[PDB]
Amino acid sequence: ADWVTGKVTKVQNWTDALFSLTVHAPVLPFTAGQFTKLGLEIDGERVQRAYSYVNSPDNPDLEFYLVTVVYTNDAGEVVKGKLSPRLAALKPGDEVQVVSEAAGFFVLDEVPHCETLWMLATGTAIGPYLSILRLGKDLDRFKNLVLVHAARYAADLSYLPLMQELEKRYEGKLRIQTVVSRETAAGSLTGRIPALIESGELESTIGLPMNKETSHVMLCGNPQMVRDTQQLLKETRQMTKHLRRRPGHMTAEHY
Ligand SMILES: Cc1cc2nc3c(=O)[nH]c(=O)nc-3n(C[C@H](O)[C@H](O)[C@H](O)COP(=O)(O)OP(=O)(O)OC[C@H]3O[C@@H](n4cnc5c(N)ncnc54)[C@H](O)[C@@H]3O)c2cc1C
Ligand SMILES: NC(=O)c1ccc[n+]([C@@H]2O[C@H](COP(=O)([O-])OP(=O)(O)OC[C@H]3O[C@@H](n4cnc5c(N)ncnc54)[C@H](OP(=O)(O)O)[C@@H]3O)[C@@H](O)[C@H]2O)c1
Ligand SMILES: [Zn+2]
Ligand SMILES: [Zn+2]
Ligand SMILES: [Zn+2]
Ligand SMILES: [Zn+2]
Ligand SMILES: [Zn+2]
Ligand SMILES: [Zn+2]
Repeated sequence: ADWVTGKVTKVQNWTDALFSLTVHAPVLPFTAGQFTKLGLEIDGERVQRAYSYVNSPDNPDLEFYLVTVVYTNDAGEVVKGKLSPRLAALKPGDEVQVVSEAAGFFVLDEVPHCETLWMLATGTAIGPYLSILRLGKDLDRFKNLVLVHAARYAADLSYLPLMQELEKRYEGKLRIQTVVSRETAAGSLTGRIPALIESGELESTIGLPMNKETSHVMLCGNPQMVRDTQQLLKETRQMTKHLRRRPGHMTAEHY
């Protein structure tokens, strides 16, 4: 891993907690769905975390979709994460450290032939799919594309305008769906992805089945969502985890 100096060119504050950074950095070409590392000097030490590219690999304007992390530590204190709020405080012109070579296997080349490719994401994890769909390479292999974005509230569906523009571009091949867990909102299904798969509601709304005979499922995001969806698909649909030596029906990347 080689660190290069990047320059923030744009900061888009979708909500109080959700933001996308546009960066100029001399990174190497990458495969859509891959991630790199962003770094900032905090108390004299470089602090680094992984962030997925949201931009098509053919676009030199690097885009990152992030959330300022908040958690309850072991002492019972409610605290912010180390790097995310520092990334949220960057302004155009500010420097950010970027790893030149991308990493990751959450890519189309790892996806076998299928009728329907399901792209399921929570929160900021819609990013890799947007990189894949914007580029449009190798989607000819799949008859149907389903992009599902789950978040807590409708206001958190930051890329809904891009999803709508991608739906128009794909002329019916791409089906889009938003999911909201903490409210009811017009145009969105209410709940969590595993429960909506199990109840048959997601498939009924989309108009396509999710089964081992026709589908490949990509999972990105919340580690509990990834773990719960993989357990449901294995237990109830006999869909196996795709691992380095054992191919399968599910490709996962937790954040
Ligand atoms: C391959 C990969 C790709 C990723 N891509 C992105 C991306 O594109 N966009 C993005 O926003 N994040 C992404 N992440 C997460 C990212 O790398 C950071 O973990 C995140 O920004 C928090 O780092 P931090 O320094 O702010 O928090 P830290 O100081 O590291 O605190 C993390 C603590 O809070 C918990 N935690 C971490 N994330 C969350 C969360 N989202 N919700 C609740 N608790 C959490 C951890 O379990 C840990 O206990 C990705 C992670 C991986 C593994
Ligand atoms: N400061 C703020 O106002 C603010 C706002 C948003 C986020 N944050 C911080 O950002 C972080 C994560 O935020 P996020 O909302 O982007 O991502 P997230 O917590 O992963 O939630 C995204 C979606 O995933 C769902 N989910 C959670 N566990 C699941 C499981 N086991 N199975 C299926 N779906 C599951 C959530 O449902 P549920 O509704 O059931 O959780 C929600 O619909 C946290 O650190 C949070 O505290 C802060
Ligand atoms: Zn520049
Ligand atoms: Zn540019
Ligand atoms: Zn702990
Ligand atoms: Zn190298
Ligand atoms: Zn076919
Ligand atoms: Zn081709």
